[PDB]
Amino acid sequence: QPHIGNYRLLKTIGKGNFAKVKLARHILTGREVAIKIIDKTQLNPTSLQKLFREVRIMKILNHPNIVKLFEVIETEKTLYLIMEYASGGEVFDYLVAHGRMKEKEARSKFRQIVSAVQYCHQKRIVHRDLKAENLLLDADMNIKIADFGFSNEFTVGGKLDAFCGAPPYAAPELFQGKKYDGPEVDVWSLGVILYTLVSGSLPFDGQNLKELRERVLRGKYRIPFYMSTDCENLLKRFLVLNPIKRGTLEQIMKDRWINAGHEEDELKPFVEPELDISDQKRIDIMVGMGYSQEEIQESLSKMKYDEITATYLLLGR
Amino acid sequence: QPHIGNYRLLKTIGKGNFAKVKLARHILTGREVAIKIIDKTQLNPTSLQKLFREVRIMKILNHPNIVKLFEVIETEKTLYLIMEYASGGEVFDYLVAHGRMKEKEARSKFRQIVSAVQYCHQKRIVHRDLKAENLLLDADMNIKIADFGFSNEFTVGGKLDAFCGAPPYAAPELFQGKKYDGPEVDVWSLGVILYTLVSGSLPFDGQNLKELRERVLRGKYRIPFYMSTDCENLLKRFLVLNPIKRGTLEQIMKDRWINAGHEEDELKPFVEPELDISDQKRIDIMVGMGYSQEEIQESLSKMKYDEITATYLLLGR
Repeated sequence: QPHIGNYRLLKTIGKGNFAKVKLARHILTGREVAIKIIDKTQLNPTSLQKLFREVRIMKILNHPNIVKLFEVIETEKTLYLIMEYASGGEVFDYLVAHGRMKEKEARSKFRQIVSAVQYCHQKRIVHRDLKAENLLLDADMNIKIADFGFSNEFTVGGKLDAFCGAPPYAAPELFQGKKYDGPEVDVWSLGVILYTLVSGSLPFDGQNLKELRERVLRGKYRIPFYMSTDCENLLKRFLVLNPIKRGTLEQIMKDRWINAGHEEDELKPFVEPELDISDQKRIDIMVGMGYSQEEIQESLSKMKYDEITATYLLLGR
Repeated sequence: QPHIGNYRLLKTIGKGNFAKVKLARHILTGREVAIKIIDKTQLNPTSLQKLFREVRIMKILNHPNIVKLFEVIETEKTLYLIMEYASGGEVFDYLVAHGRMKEKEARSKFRQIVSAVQYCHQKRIVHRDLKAENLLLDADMNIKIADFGFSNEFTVGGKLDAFCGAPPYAAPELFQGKKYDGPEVDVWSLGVILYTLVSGSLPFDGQNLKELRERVLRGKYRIPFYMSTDCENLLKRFLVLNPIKRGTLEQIMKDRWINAGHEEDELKPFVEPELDISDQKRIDIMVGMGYSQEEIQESLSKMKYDEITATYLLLGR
């Protein structure tokens, strides 16, 4: 237990029903990572297949504002997912500690959040369960979205995180008896998030579910005097009771407030860079570590998420 | 060492936003009690009125399976509510620790739960917010319903945890956008509770709000092989999606399973007996302690909830 694969395991930073998360250090590059450790012997067949599908989703989410998977290590009883470590905690906890962000700083965070979520939506991944645990900060105050489209069953907080933390962010369709599944649901949640960044508090709240419900269905929220008119007008594009009338993220990216100070740099859909698996400076380093040319090209081209692809990625950070 | 009125204060057992709960011992009788301590100076005028309304509610609920108020002490700054202490913890935690109850045991607790809740409803007190914390066990495994009809504002809960434990017991009308204020809501929650007593498990679960909401709206739940036909039939009378068709408590009390083994003893609405405030044996002990008959007769006959009425009640326990 002091090591797994090419990682020295350090402090346990969370423990849940079916998973633990440890901080760790990659031995070959010296980088810090977070390792999620899932006990497979405690999962039935359905839960086991959900896990693997979700691992496949983590492999295809590659965006500077979404927690990146670096490596998978699997044994008959345990699954280890070696992940990017975001050391800055939850955005909402930051807001409770430091109060509201001025509009300039809220804008630089909200541009990152809209880009990351739109990017998921474009690949047909919708979360429908946004809560404070999903929005993290790294050491440089960049947004890192965690566990997006990744079941609570495999998290440290488990179901309780959703029941305790999801209602304030739930779209009004949750209490209207019909579907709850398209991207429009996450668009409502992102309006709630914008409101928290600019005010430091929740637009809808109550002492019990019935009261929270009332406020969410009514759709009315306080606009403080310090909030610009342009921010107020953006909130109106997210917080619409009729999901059909709600704005889409690709449209909302053209909003005046969103692009203030970005006259020459308008927000638009993220486009993945072409993945460079042929950087010779890093390949030469890996050859120096004892991998062969041929092993490196095979693990990179088949994108194996093994010792090699992780070392290549971590050498690039 | 520390005391308030006739009570030696022992350990702190709950720490909430506006309220603390301490175990205490009544020094004249040696009986243990739980004291809710509310600091008035942190409340504004309206919630202060709320608190007092809620004290007036505790004063008229007198049922053997509802936490009883013994005394009120009030200073300039602080309100002390001296309450019955239920030392056996929450029923859901007992089921988690010990597994399901056999039908005969489940039936004895459920008859207590149904009698207590129908009694509240008759006095027009509806909770609509049932959670595991509401159902406690005393040292003899009798049910003690706590905080029923009272705001989460004054419970230990803890501020931001108000939504944690409600969704699994919530009636489907919450998610359909329908009125959520009548006794029918608590009837659905008592079906959830029956199911937990006999199976050890919740009937509707999910890993997030969306999945839980979808099980609740669909209304279907697993019947384990060991559950009797009569228990399954009783469940069908509570877990009815349509709140008008849903059975009422007065009708349900007549059910075959509720009454098995109670031939000469059909469950029916609680009738509070006349309080015997004329027990000369207790009156004599109290005169010995320093009280006078005359003043004893005054506090009891006017039910003042002062040190006399508490001592008289505690002596009968």
